[PDB]
Amino acid sequence: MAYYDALTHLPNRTLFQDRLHTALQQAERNGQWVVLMFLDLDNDSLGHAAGDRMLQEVATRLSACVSQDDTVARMGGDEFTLLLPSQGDREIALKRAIQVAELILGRLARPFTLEGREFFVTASIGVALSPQDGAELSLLMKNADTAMYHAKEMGKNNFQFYQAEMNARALERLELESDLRRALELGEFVLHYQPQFTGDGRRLTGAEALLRWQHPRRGLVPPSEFIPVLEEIGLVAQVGDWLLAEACKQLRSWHKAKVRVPKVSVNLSARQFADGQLGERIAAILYETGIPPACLELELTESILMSDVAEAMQILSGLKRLGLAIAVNNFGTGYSSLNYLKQFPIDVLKIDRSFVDGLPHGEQDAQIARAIIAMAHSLNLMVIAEGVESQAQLDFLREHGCDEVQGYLFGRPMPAEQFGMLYAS
Repeated sequence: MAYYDALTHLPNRTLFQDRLHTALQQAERNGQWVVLMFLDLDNDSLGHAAGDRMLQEVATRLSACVSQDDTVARMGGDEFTLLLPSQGDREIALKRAIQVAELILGRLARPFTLEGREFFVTASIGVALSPQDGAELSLLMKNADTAMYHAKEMGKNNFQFYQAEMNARALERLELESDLRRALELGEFVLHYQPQFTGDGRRLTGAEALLRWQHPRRGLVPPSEFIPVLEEIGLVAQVGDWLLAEACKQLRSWHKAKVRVPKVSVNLSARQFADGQLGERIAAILYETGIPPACLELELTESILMSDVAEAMQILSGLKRLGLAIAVNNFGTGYSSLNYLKQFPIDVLKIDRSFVDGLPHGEQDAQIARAIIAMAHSLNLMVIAEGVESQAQLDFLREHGCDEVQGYLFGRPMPAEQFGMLYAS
């Protein structure tokens, strides 16, 4: 009438089925996703302590690999199973499965000492995802077992998803994460510049710096592809640091040659905003280049400000103490969330394109914008809109008081030289 495994203190086929079924019904109601993992480890001879003892160690390792709502179990022999339930969507479930899989492989890569000597262990994993690889327990298990057998016949110390989609995906992510790793050391990062104009569109008020990746096989990569991954792994600080140096050194270069760009706007991410050396670095750059901090505008999202308000207060304070302007961006609206930015030392409000896309044919968008502009004005903030495509948008914005503007109606982002030439005087 057993419920768990004696040897490993891990649940057993009966309970992992009850919890899998349970999590599947749960995922069926709450419309969520479920990660099922099958693990095979690869007693003789002379091995019956190792089988007893190795299995235990592997179970200890497996437990320390996945989250508590998650479940590690054993289904006889060398074979273990994992359950990662309550996943929001296919994306985060895929990612979670990846992380769990390759940590397990790295854990099990660790030596085992049993009968006084070291021994290594191979493990092959197959991963199936509900409700896609099966809305049902037995089907999902058949398919996870299948994926494990493919992973197995393919080699040792590897994992494979049931769907080829996920494998190709994972591989691509690995390639991206590796090439990204080389890029900065190599020097494959270049800065493009989209210019900012007055609400009317006459005089130039600045230049937004945009990070670009000049990959010699992929040419220039789409930021939407590499920027997330870049920030997802701890690389976004050194790069962001090079960036800053380059942008300041450009403004200074620009001003001293053929171009008057009164300021440059650089956007920051979660990590490099919370990077404790941001001030020591920015002050050092501002020092070396020789440009007034007012000519450097830093840009943030609300998601970044409101993730940790208490921290944001201190970083933003320490940054304003330099003399530079703070810009804030994107999501709402959601108006006294304007109230919420009142509590900060901000100088600039920046309207995301998702608001301008409805201008001025979408009346709600037209009026929502108009609200944003007025209330941002009330807090003495500068308002600039992004994604100005048509004259119909530009006209509206200028006729309603949007101080600055930027977008594609004025052209595409470009290198610094061509920038300095396209707005030389």
